[PDB]
Amino acid sequence: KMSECVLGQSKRVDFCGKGYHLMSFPQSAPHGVVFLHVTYVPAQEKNFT
Amino acid sequence: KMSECVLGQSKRVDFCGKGYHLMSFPQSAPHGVVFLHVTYVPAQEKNFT
Ligand SMILES: *[C@@H]1O[C@H](CO)[C@@H](O[C@@H]2O[C@H](CO)[C@@H](O)[C@H](O)[C@H]2NC(C)=O)[C@H](O)[C@H]1NC(C)=O
Ligand SMILES: *[C@@H]1O[C@H](CO)[C@@H](O[C@@H]2O[C@H](CO)[C@@H](O)[C@H](O)[C@H]2NC(C)=O)[C@H](O)[C@H]1NC(C)=O
Repeated sequence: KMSECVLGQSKRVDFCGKGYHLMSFPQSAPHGVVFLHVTYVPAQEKNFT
Repeated sequence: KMSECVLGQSKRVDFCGKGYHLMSFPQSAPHGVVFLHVTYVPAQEKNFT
């Protein structure tokens, strides 16, 4: 995830958060790592022919 | 990796070597496999407005 979510933009569904992946920022934790996933989510659909 | 690095071109970051993946060639090793990763690396940048 560090390489594919933070050092690039992924197309893998659900791999880098929910929505269309834009970017990620790492944060450190005591024995691990926390990823902040930024995604694009569409809203307010309308009907068309 | 045999499927995704050798039988195709991957966009996965750092999965098929360092740089932009072009192609890979397998070699047999005793009890293992060796991947020769061919990558594209840019060089000699200039700055512009
Ligand atoms: C697009 O049109 C359809 C109907 O063709 C709308 O469907 C409605 O759906 C609600 C539930 O969400 C039902 O209670 C209504 O009875 C439906 N209407 C009809 C006329 O069947 C749908 O809501 C429309 N989509 C948008 C985004 O407005
Ligand atoms: C593009 O311009 C930037 C400055 O805007 C260059 O960075 C400077 O590089 C010199 C030489 O290494 C350093 O002494 C300066 O401290 C740098 N400035 C800053 C603000 O970091 C950069 O090297 C230029 N790129 C190229 C290819 O020439």
